[PDB]
Amino acid sequence: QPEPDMITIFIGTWNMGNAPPPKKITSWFLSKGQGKTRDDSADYIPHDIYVIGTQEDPLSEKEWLEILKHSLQEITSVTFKTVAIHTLWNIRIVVLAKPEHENRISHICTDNVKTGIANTLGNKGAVGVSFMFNGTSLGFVNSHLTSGSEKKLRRNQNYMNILRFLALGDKKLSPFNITHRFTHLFWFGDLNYRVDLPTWEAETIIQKIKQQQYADLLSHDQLLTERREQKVFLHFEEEEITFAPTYRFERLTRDKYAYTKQKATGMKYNLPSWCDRVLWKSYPLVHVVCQSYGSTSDIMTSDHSPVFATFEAGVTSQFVSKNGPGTVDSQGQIEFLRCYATLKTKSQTKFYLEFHSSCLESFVKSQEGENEEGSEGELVVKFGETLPKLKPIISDPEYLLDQHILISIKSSDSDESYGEGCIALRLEATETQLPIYTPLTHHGELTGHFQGEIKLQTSQ
Ligand SMILES: CC(=O)c1cccc(NC(=O)N2CCOCC2)c1
Repeated sequence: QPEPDMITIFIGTWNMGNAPPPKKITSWFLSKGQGKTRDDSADYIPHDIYVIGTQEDPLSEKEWLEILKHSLQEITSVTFKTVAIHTLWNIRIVVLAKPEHENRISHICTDNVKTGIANTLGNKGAVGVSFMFNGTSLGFVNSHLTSGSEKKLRRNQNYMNILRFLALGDKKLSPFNITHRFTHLFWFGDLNYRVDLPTWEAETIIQKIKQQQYADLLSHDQLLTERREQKVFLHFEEEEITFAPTYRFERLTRDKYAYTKQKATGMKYNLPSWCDRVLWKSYPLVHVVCQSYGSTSDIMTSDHSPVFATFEAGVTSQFVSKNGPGTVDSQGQIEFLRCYATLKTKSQTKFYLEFHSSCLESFVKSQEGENEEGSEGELVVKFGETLPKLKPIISDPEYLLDQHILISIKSSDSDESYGEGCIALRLEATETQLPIYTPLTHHGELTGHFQGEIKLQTSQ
């Protein structure tokens, strides 16, 4: 029975509004309703992994697991295995997989982050799950960010706290936050970003939604605008939104948006908004294709509609050779030529690099680089031809060309990372000098760039 080189992943996010779900929620797992929907001809084909994020979830873990498993069994005639479930307050993540994957899944991690301080600490935050699927690392984050149209900056702060403090994936990757630890990272939830238009335009907005004319609304969506200005979710992707705003509905219909200020809303307007989102970030040159992104039309217990997204995602096998794992394969090497980091820092310490990769027995520290002044104020750290030759565990090009090198640039004075990035080994050529490049981030904000050349030797 061969190992897969692709899987499909279902991501669901639903703010349940503290209400039990209706008896049938299968449309959610089938990607049926509005937006980019799944073809009917696929309805019986199970996804490999289903990741369900809820917010304002009033159910016990047991109650929700029973509904989810019975839903999937009805659709697919497959009894899914529970990979992980984790709850913070009323924020929950469930991971289910086909039974055939049980012995492909390992290193399961769960964590949560509570956002805010005092007043603002007690119901918002995130839960997450990570695991290995054969040779591929997968991370999943369900966040419920701060509400309210005038709190986009708070949401952005909530995002940075979650990606700094959520402890998922390989703890040996110590310089790297969750935005660098996984082959594929999916981040979803009630992100709570709003359509920033004047209150007086509420009925105009509703009109536009009835005509399925979303362009002049999406141009004011705070998540799209904040992302464009590099304030949040830097280097993440989102599929085009082609479904109506998923908030705020009158319960038990979808015919009405309930936007007017009420005591129950803290006297805040809730203009129709795309609160409920799925984003992702995958390592460079790894296959990831969104095959659905939409909302259900027939699940009406909440003031939010469920959102679905599905993905084709490239995966690799758990590779064994005669040599690695357990030794190096002298027929393999990774060399770096003419490399330099450009950093936004005003500081003047020496810097060194760390190279981390599951193709190495352990991480590699470089010598200190040579600091120069850039012509526009910048710090340029030159490594020239000084970087160590990296010794992969396996030389087979079928393995090595699918790997990635994480790079941290660290202060000699403090050993703190000033920037993290990732280089793909999916090169156009081996035994050939080729340009490489990554942006560098720290706490998910841009801090610089790393560029140079690579020369990869495989056994072929
Ligand atoms: C740089 C930047 O972030 C940017 C800039 C312009 C447009 C978009 N569009 C999206 O992000 N979309 C399309 C609509 O539905 C969600 C995803 C993004």
